[PDB]
Amino acid sequence: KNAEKQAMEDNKSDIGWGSQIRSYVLDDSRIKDLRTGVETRNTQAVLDGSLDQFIEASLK
RNA sequence: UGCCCGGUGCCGGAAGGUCAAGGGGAGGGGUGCAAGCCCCGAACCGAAGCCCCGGUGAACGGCGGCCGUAACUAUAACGGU
Ligand SMILES: [Mg+2]
Ligand SMILES: [Mg+2]
Ligand SMILES: [Mg+2]
Ligand SMILES: [Mg+2]
Ligand SMILES: [Mg+2]
Ligand SMILES: [Mg+2]
Ligand SMILES: [Mg+2]
Ligand SMILES: [Mg+2]
Ligand SMILES: [Mg+2]
Ligand SMILES: [Mg+2]
Ligand SMILES: [Mg+2]
Ligand SMILES: [Mg+2]
Ligand SMILES: [Mg+2]
Ligand SMILES: [Mg+2]
Ligand SMILES: [Mg+2]
Ligand SMILES: [Mg+2]
Ligand SMILES: [Mg+2]
Ligand SMILES: [Mg+2]
Ligand SMILES: [Mg+2]
Ligand SMILES: [Mg+2]
Ligand SMILES: [Mg+2]
Repeated sequence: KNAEKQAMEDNKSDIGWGSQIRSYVLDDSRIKDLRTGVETRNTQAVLDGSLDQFIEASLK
């Protein structure tokens, strides 16, 4: 079980520079999902929970 | 060649507590007609030892447990008890 866990951990990104999926450039009000990829402009509405947008389009 | 002198040992301590014989003799008893004779007997004085106060490990010896915590993981330098 631990062996399968370490397989996950070492295959689990790094939370680092250039390892990412979103911009919250709140200095020009975008939140971009670089993967499908959409561009909502109503930023502090995403933090409210409008994730449906990205999710529904990211399930392709 | 570390840390622990609380227990044991040894060392030191004219205080204090306890402490035997002995000293003392408040008081009581037996007997005698009596002087007397004889027997218990409190306070208090009275050593070492022990208690008590310290020291001492190349003296006898003894040198822990639980819980949480770091780059998604393991561990825990760190903390709590
Ligand atoms: Mg607001
Ligand atoms: Mg000792
Ligand atoms: Mg000792
Ligand atoms: Mg000590
Ligand atoms: Mg012994
Ligand atoms: Mg002595
Ligand atoms: Mg004195
Ligand atoms: Mg004395
Ligand atoms: Mg006497
Ligand atoms: Mg006497
Ligand atoms: Mg006498
Ligand atoms: Mg008398
Ligand atoms: Mg009589
Ligand atoms: Mg008489
Ligand atoms: Mg003495
Ligand atoms: Mg030693
Ligand atoms: Mg020595
Ligand atoms: Mg011992
Ligand atoms: Mg020894
Ligand atoms: Mg952790
Ligand atoms: Mg973690």
